[PDB]
Amino acid sequence: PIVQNLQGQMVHQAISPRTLNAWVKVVEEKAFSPEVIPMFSALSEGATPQDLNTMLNTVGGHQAAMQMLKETINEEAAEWDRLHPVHAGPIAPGQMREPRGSDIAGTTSTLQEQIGWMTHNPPIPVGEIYKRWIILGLNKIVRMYSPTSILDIRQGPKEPFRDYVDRFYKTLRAEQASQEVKNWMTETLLVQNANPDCKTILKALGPGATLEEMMTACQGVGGPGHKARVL
Amino acid sequence: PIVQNLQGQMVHQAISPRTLNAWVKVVEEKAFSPEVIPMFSALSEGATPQDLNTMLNTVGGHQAAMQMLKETINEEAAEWDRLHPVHAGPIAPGQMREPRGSDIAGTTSTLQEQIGWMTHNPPIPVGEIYKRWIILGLNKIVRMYSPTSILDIRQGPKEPFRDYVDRFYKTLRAEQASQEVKNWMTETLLVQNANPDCKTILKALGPGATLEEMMTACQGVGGPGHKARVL
Amino acid sequence: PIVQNLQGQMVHQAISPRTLNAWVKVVEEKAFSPEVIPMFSALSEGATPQDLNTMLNTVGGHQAAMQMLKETINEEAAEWDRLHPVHAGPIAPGQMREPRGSDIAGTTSTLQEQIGWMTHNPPIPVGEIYKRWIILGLNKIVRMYSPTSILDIRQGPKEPFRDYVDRFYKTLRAEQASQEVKNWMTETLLVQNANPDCKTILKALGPGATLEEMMTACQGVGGPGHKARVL
Amino acid sequence: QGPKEPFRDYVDRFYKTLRAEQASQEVKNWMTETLLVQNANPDCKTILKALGPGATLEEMMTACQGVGGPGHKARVL
Amino acid sequence: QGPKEPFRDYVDRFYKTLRAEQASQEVKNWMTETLLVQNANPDCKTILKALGPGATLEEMMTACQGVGGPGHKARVL
Repeated sequence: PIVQNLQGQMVHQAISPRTLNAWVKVVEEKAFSPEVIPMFSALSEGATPQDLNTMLNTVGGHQAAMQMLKETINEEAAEWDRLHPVHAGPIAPGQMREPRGSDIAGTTSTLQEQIGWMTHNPPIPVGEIYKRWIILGLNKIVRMYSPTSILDIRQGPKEPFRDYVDRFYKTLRAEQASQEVKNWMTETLLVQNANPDCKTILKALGPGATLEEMMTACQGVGGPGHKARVL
Repeated sequence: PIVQNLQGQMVHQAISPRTLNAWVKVVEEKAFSPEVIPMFSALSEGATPQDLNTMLNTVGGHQAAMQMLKETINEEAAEWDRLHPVHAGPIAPGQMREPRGSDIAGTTSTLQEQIGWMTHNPPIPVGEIYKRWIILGLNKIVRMYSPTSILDIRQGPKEPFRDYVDRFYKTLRAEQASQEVKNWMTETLLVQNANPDCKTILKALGPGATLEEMMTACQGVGGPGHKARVL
Repeated sequence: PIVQNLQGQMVHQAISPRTLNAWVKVVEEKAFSPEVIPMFSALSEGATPQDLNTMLNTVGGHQAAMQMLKETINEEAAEWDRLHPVHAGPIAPGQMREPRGSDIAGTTSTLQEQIGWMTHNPPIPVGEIYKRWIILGLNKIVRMYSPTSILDIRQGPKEPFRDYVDRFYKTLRAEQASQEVKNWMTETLLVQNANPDCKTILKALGPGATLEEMMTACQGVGGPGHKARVL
Repeated sequence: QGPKEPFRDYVDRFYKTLRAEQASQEVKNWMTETLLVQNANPDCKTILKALGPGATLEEMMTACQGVGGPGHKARVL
Repeated sequence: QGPKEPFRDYVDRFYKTLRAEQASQEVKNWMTETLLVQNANPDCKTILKALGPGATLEEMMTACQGVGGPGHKARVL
C-alpha cells in the first residue's frame, strides 16, 4: 500500500508475503472467530483499495462469505453513488475526477487513478471508506455463523461461573446492537439463565454490581446465599 | 507506535505481524502465566494507546478477563479525570487542547489526534499511563485465575519439598503484596506448611541461614526426606 | 389554582368538592394501581403548592407511601437548591425575592406571597417542578407496589393468549424503563414467555411482524393458538 | 406484629397511629426510627437490623417488600 | 471460635494472645483483616462476610452487638 512521507512523498508498494502467510494461517486456524476483525484493521496501513481486494480474493474455504461480503460492498457502493453528494456532469482539465460508487473498488478503477485521488491534491478517504464497508460486512458475517443465540447461553449443575461468562463473551460480538442498551440487557440476562444454586449466590451479590465486583465474588468459594431464614 | 530517531523525527508505524503472531501464540500456551507481564512490557516499545487497544481486542480465549481489564482502564481514566489534571476546558486557538481522562484511551480520541500532541509538543505520557493501566489489569487478571491461597498450600504426606516449593513460588508471584512482608513471612511459612519428614530435615539447619544455604543442604538430602531418629 | 385571562387579570379560585371526592374515591378503590398516575395527572389542574399539598395530605389508607413520597419531594428539592441555580439573597428593594428549595414546600411559604412571586413579575416554575418531583415519588411507589416482574409472566398450558398478553401489558405498566431500552427488550419476551405450542405459531410467523400484525394472527388462531382442528 | 402477620399490616397500623401522635417533629423522628425495629415480630424484625444504621424509609421498604411476611407463601387450592 | 462460643469471648483470647507476640504496628493490623474472617465460627461468620471490606472496629462491633452470642439465632419459631 502507500508508504513513506518524512523521507519524501509517498510510494505505493507491494503487499507483504509475511502478512499474506499470516492472513492464510489465521483463517485456517480460526476463520469465523471475531479476533480477525481488529487484526484486519491493524495491518491495513495506507489502505489502498486495490491491495485490500487481494486479501478478499485470496481466501480458500469460506469463499461464500467473501462473495456475500462483495455483494454487501456493492450495496454500500450504490448508496455512495446516490445518497451522498456525488458529482453531477463535466469535470475540468487536470482534475482527478471525483469517484463514483463503482470507482471506489478495483473492478472499474485504474491504479494510478485510485492513487491520484488519494494524494494528488486534497486526499479522498477512499481506503477508509472501502475498509469501513469491509468491517461492516464482517460484523454481519459473525452473526450469520454464530451457533448460540443470547438466550441459548446457559449454565448446568456442574458448570462453574468461568465457562458461563466465557460463552457470553464469545457470543457478545454477534449481538450487534446499541452499546448503552446492550449493557442494560447484559445484567438482566446473567441472573436469568444461571443454575438455581448459582442464581441464589448471584442474587446475594444483588443489584448495582460491576464486572470486577462480580468477578471478585466469582473468585471465592461461594459466599452466603441464605435459604429458609423465615421458615 | 511512534518510532525512528537516527534517520530523523519519529513516525507512527503499525504493530509487527511477527509480534502479533508471537502475542497470540504465547497466549495460546501461557494464557495466565506471570512472564506475560514482562513480555507485554517488552512488546510495547514506542507506546501508543491506539495500537495498544488492538492488542487487547485480538485476544482469543480470555475475552472475559480482558473486559475486566478494560473496565479497570475506564475506572483509572475516571480517577484521572477527577483526582489528576482535569484540565480547564476552554482554550485559545493555536493550542492542541490536551488529553482529557477519557481521551487517554482510544475510545473518545482519534488516531492522528494522539500522534499530533505527542509530536508537536514535548512527550505526552499517554502511552506510558495506558501501559501502566494494562499492567495493573494483568496483575488483577492473574489474581482472578488463582487456585490456592497462602494457607491452602500445605505439603502432601509422600510429596517432596521440590514440588511444593515449585507451587509456592508460582503462587507467590500472583499474590501482589509488599516485598518486606513476603521476605519476613517466608521464614515461618515454609516451616509451618512442611510435612513431618521435610520439617524434621528443614529444622536441622536451624536459625539465621539464607535461601542458598538452606537449598544447598536440601539438595544433598534430596527426596521426600529420609526416615527419622527413632527406628 | 390561579385562573382567568379572557375576562382580565388572573385570580385564585377554589377546587370543586366533586374533584376532591373523585380523588378520595380513587384512593379508596385503587390506591396502588398504575392507573393512578395518569388519573392524578388528569385531575391535578394548575400547580400552586398549597392546593397540591391538600391532595397529598387527604390520603387515608397508604400513609407510609405518602410519607416516602413526601421525603422524595424533599430529596429532589435539596438537589434543586444546590445542583440547579442556587441564586443569591441580596437584591435591590422592590423585588419579590427568588424562592429557594425549602421555600417551595407548603409548610414553608405563605399563600399570599407564594402566588405573588409566581405571577406579579414574569413566572417562576415553582409549581411545575413540584408536580415533576411528585412523579418521581410515584415511580418509587410503583416499585414498592410491584407484585410480579416482566420475566415472571409466563403463559401456562391452559392459559389463553389474550390472558397472557393482558398480563404482559399489565406488568409492562410497572416496567419502569427508558424508551430506547424497552423498544429493544419487549421484542424477545413475546415468544420467550409463550407456551411451547404457542411458540410454534410465533416462530412460523417470524421477524417482521409489528404489534397490529401479531395481534391479527393471534385473533385468527383462537384461544392459546391450540393444535386441534383449527387449520 | 402478630406471629403470622405480614409486614404490611403491621406498618399500616404503625403509620395509622402515627397520624394522631401530636408531638414535636424532631423528637418524633428519633422515636419513629426505634419503633420499627421494636414492635416487629422476631422472624420479620431481622431484616430491619440487617440494613443497619442510617437507612431511609425507602431503603427499609425495599427489603421489607422482598421479605413479605412470616413462614412460607401459599399454594393454589 | 467454636459454635458454642460468643464473639466477646473469641475477641478476649485474641487480644490476650496478641500482646505477647511483640510485633510491628502494620503487620498486626494487616493480619487482623484476614484473621477475624478466617477463624470465626460458620454461623457467626456470615454476619462478618455480609458487612465485608471497609469500615472500622466500632462499626463492626456495633453490627456484632446487635446479633449477640455465637452468631446467635434470634428467631425462636
